[PDB]
Amino acid sequence: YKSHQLIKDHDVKWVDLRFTDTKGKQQHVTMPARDALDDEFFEAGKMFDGSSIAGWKGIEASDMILMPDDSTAVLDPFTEEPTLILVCDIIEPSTMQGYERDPRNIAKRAEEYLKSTGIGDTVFVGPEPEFFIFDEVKFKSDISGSMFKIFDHEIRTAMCNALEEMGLVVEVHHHEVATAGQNEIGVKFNTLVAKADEVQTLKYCVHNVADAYGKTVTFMPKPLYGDNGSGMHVHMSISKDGKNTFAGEGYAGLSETALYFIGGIIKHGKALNGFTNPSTNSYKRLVPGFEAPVMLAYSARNRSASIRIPYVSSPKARRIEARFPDPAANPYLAFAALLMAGLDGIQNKIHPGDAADKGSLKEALEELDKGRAFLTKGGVFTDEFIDAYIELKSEEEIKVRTFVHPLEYDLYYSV
Amino acid sequence: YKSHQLIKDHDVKWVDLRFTDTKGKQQHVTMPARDALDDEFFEAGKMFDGSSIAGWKGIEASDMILMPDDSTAVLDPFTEEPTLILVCDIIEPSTMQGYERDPRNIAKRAEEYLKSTGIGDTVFVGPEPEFFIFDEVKFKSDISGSMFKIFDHEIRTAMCNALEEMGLVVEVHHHEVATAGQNEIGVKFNTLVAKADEVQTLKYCVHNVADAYGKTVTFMPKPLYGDNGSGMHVHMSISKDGKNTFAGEGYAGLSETALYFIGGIIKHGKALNGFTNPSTNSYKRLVPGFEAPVMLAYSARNRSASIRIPYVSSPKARRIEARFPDPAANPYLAFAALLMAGLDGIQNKIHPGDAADKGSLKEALEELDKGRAFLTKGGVFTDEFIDAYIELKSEEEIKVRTFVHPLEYDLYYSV
Amino acid sequence: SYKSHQLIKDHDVKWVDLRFTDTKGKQQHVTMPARDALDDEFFEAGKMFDGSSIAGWKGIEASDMILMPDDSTAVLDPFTEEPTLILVCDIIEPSTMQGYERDPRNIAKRAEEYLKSTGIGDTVFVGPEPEFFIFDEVKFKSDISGSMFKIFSDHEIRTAMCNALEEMGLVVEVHHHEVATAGQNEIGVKFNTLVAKADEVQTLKYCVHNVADAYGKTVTFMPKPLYGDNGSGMHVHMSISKDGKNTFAGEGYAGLSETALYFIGGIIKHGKALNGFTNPSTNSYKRLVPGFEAPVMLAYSARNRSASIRIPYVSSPKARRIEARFPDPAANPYLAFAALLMAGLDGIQNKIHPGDAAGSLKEALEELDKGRAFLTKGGVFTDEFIDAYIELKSEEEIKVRTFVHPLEYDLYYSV
Amino acid sequence: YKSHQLIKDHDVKWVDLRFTDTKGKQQHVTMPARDALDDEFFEAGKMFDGSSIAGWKGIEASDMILMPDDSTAVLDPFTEEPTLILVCDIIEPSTMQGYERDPRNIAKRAEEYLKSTGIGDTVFVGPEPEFFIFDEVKFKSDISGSMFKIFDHEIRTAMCNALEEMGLVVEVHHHETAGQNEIGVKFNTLVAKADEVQTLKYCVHNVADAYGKTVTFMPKPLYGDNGSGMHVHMSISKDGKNTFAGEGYAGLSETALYFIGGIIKHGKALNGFTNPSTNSYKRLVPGFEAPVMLAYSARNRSASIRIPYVSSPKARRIEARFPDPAANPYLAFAALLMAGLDGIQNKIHPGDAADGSLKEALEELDKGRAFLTKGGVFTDEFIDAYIELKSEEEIKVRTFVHPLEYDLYYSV
Repeated sequence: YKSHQLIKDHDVKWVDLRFTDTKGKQQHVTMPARDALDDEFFEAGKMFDGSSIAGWKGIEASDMILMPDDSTAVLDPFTEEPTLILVCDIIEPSTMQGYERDPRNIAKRAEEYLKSTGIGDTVFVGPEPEFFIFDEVKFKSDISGSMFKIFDHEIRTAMCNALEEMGLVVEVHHHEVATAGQNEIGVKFNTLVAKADEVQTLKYCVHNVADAYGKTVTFMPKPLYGDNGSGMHVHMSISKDGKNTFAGEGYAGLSETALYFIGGIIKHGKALNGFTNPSTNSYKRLVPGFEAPVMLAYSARNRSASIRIPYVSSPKARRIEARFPDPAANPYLAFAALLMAGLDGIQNKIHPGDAADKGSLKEALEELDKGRAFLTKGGVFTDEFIDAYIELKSEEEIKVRTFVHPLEYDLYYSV
Repeated sequence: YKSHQLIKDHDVKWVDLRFTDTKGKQQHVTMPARDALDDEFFEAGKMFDGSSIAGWKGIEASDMILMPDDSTAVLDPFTEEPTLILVCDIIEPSTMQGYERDPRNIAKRAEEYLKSTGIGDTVFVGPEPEFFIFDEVKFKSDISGSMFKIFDHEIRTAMCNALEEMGLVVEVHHHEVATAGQNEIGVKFNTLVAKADEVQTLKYCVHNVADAYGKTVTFMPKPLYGDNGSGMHVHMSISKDGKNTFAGEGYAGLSETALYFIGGIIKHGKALNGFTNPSTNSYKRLVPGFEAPVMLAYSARNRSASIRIPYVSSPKARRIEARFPDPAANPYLAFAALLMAGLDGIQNKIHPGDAADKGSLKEALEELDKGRAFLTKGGVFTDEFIDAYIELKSEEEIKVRTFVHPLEYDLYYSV
Repeated sequence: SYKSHQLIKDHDVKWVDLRFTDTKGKQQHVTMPARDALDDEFFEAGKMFDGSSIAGWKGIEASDMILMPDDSTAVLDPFTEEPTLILVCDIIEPSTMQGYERDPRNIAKRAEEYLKSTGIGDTVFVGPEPEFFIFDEVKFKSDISGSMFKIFSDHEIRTAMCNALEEMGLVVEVHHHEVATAGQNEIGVKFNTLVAKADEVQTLKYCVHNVADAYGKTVTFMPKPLYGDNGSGMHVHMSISKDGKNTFAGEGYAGLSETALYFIGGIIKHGKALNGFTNPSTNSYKRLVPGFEAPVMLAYSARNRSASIRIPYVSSPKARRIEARFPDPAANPYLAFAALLMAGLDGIQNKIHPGDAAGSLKEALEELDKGRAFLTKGGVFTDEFIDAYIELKSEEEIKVRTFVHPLEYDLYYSV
Repeated sequence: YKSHQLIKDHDVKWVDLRFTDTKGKQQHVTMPARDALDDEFFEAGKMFDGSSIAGWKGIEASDMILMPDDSTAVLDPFTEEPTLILVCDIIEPSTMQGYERDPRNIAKRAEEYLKSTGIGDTVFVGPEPEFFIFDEVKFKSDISGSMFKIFDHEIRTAMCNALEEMGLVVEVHHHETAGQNEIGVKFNTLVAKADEVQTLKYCVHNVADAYGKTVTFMPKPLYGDNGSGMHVHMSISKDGKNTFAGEGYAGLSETALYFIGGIIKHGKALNGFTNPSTNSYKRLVPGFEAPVMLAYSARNRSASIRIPYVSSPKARRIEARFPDPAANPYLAFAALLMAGLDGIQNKIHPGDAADGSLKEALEELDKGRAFLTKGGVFTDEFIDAYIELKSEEEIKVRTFVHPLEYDLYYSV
């Protein structure tokens, strides 16, 4: 176990276990390093009580065990004392299986289902998140009124260095390509679960580094009204014994398997928004007059299409690019939903039609409720989890819809 | 490759790839030094998306590749960490040729056309840009009103030192020769593309040094109403197997080839203003009662002519000096347009006439739209690029023409 | 998923060092630059190697062999000036990608696999106790003119040795000092499995030699360096475990089970042949003489000191084991342990009853030659290797037997 | 140019031009850095007089120009002051052509001839030269008598570090018997590999001298121990395809078989260039690793040509065992390549896989010079000069009086 060598080498004091909740926040706990020296630590885990977390309120969450994943052990750069960072999963003590409401468990089950189906062996995915940097931000809401107000190589190199030390392979750093204050950091693709963990670590590192310089950084889909929005493209492909199953001959060198994948994604697009755009702010984006994709179609050149086929000289690098997702989406759930939607299309050989050439959160939730059929396919998802998620998001939707806004005062106060 | 040697020597951390857009501004991206070691970098390039840039709104622009030019690799003096600067071109991955709307590609095509025509083997060009230095400057525009307001060996030595480290060859450094706050720095002439790149680097270095010393510097053609303007004289000549093809006998020892060159430039002068004077501010300079030229004529003594023949010790150094251009002009496009006009003059053997002895942006664009014929010879320019440029420059003219001005309030508010 | 990757990354190791043991029992080593080890294919393909010059491997095969590193053994060298990574290696025939016919480590691994297949048990636990001598200086010489050997004869050095072993990664338990005679020493180390313990013995020898040389003294492991003093030995404690249960533990003489009794009976029956592997030196039989601590009679006892097999008293059944007394440090660890294990397994399988509780190298080799039957059983040993080994030892046997010794000058010079 | 950049960065003071003579020793000349900055330097070279060198004793050698090769510029680690090192070719002022007696020119012409022939596109060569390390050595010879007498990780790491600073890609360091060492270096093309061999020898000598020991590459320094050879792995590539790879004995193609057959047929003559020393024939005797039989096999040790096992078809190569470290690298590699090409062109069948003296070698080379002059890379003038040069050493060794004869015949 890599943790033993790391601890022995760098006399670590504290161990930081981390796990993501339903909403997509990394909860963490800390322990002294003494316990980790026992293999029984990795064979049994540690008692935990997650009943207080938003998505897990219930009888089951009152008793759970955390199982560390030694594959992810690293050292923390920021702490003033040697600290060992680990990711963990949640296991039910009664049955020793992964908890039903764990996004990481859901993603692993999705990978297992893909492996069992025999369509392919592995899946490679690369996201392209994006964020904004500001000097200061203020906001407030109260019965009496509301406010929100907003107010180079140094920090860019600092972020790149921090990511490198944390163990990610940077590739490019786009700066203010579209509008002021917008940045993007590319990272090499990887497998599903590993890539999700990498996204979590990237967000954490960016937040800390930006804070250290007195700035602020945000991943909101659209923080400014009359400016460009922030998206997260997703490049994806499937591999079978070293063969790019998507690579082939046809439109843009795609195979019928890839075409069926696209057709399935197109068919289930409406349901996917419940996971790839789980925010009211998200739908401020996806509006005509900006870079956002407005038309649900696939094309190789048209910019308005929601699915694109980037040019790759080598057939080994054929991939599908989905444009609609947003940073607010939970990585595990979004990737699993996309994979399931594609596999559904493949299983029925749904022809996607001609390549294109020349909404709201409430509606998305309603669509998902009816379209839940394919997600439960193979037992990866469960209706219990789906219902809990739907209720959890509906609460926020209602909260937003029932409030009053200063624009209303401007428009109607005098009348 | 020189880049490999430099990286190995100085353990460079970051690579800065730079290019220019249609407006003449330098955009750049950064990468970790790792990926540049393998020759595959120089054999394939890196993916890029230029759709956001002003003049590259075409759909095909969504997926461009950047091809570095190893001949220009240098080390950055300013950056704290070792950084390797390179210039790049834009290639279309579908075809594997330079993108149509790339000014550097246009300049290279112009050089190739000259070589193929065989009138000469190479062309040497030297520009003479000026600039102004101020302590502070403020400006603002809004529906409620508009505003603009203005407010030594050390800095000159610093600028010269920075240029030398960056790799240029300074020759002379003037200082307040005609008006307060004006300066110019001579630099050794060179070939077309190399000289354009040198001009870009010169602008960058001057800006950085002036900022570092707490001043401000501007290349605006005429920032002050009552004072002189900033011109950019251009000296040029053509060489064929070591022979100064312009060197000859007759008026000022000039050959008939050079005389036809002058005649062609005179004939197409009105069209060239669309490139040599691409800003409305440019035509504030071109007015009587000042250093600026007035008449479209050539003379070795008359300082009011727009073309001149400097005295030279030997025929080897015979060259033609054009006065009307301004610093705002894009180097690549201006040089290419001048070269093509001269070549057309030579081809048609247009007699320039007698040596002289004793407008507006809208008009220039209109004239260019009809005079486009010669620019398209040999496929150096394309009508789509010309039309896009014309529209892009026309938008600014419309914006400036429609807006109100404080002088109007001064003149007419009481009437 | 490799210790070596992390070690190299975290300690900027410059050099890698591959080690392997030959037939005689001496560790050969070869060095590499570190950069090559970072590729995963390194552990998949090994490195080409030519061992045809080694003593026991003289043959046609030995010209094309690959060293296959074992990542489990990676460590850092304490003694070297520059950071160096030590690895152990197996030998593979490129023809079949299988273990080499004559590799002691391969033989040991095959013996473990055969035990596992037999179904008698699951793992073997082995603990050796090699003694050794420390001296101030030693000289020796032999030539046609005569022969000579001469011997010239503390917390600090013992502490240094223990520290070095701890750094190299062993688990020390006790340090006996001059219990029986002046100059003799012993370091106890925790038991382990067969192959790992065999590797640990080699590391112990290396560390002891290096520390003794560093402090300016000399050290030896030979069975009997002095005529009047005691010899040195390797008591071997052995046990077999199945599903976490000590199979030897039971009700019987000294709390032994029928399995243990059959094991002992087999060892008793085959003891004559085992001497070929456990006592491979002529000097070994100088130790095995009456009147000292060495065993004489081939029997098993719980109290008698003359028996060659003992049943030490232990606190719990978990620790029940068998102690064999005759082996000596000159033996090759892999071959010795494998031979003992196979003899015991033959005893168990044939249900040989040991009875009731209480030579020369030439004869031992003859006995092994005629009794090889029980070693080839299961394919762990092969007649080709056995013949090669016998031929290798017979040369030394003859060379010692046919020489002229100084004592003969005392006895017969004047006769 | 690489040299301009290097000088500008490291404010170099001195340039050092190096070349090799017929016997293989490397001559050098120093120069102030001022003149290297001019571009006319690399276009005109420097005037030189080589008439005093062993193999070039002719009227022609009065006026020669050294043409530096920019591709080889490096920095010296051993010098106190920053020094640049460049390799040079020799050009006749009369015709601006390479000098006939320049081994580097011969090697380059051999490469060009291969390219013209159309059989392939490039050659890959890897040598494996061994050497010996000793503590002290003495030797003397005069009318009154003759005599000679002979008397770790740190040093090996030092040599590897020095080679890395030079820019060689080290791969492995074999150690042992009783003082024998080998350092593996990644293969390369012909001329570059020859230059790398020269630099390896130079660095090893300097590093050993620094620690105070001594190092020798002579093929057999001791009577009772092993010798030192230079196994040579060779391959030919065409359009990125290993032409040797194919179906057949040990996975060899007909081209490889013809190559082997040609080498076998012309092996007797090759000894002139591959073993150009009397001492080198003390090694070629039965009872040691040295091969005696002139045949090819994949298993037998005594065969002179071997087909090593390899993982992929790309790495298929031919190994020649007989060559010797005393050989001049350029001449040796060129001779091997020409023998192989003659074999391929004439389609000589090697046969079936198995399962002298310098005087004789020189006579055989003189007799069979034909295959070397084909294509015009070697010239009868150079071959005659080389034979003439080696015959003096042969005679001088043959006609001397040796101490062993005193033991055998003094009392007879």
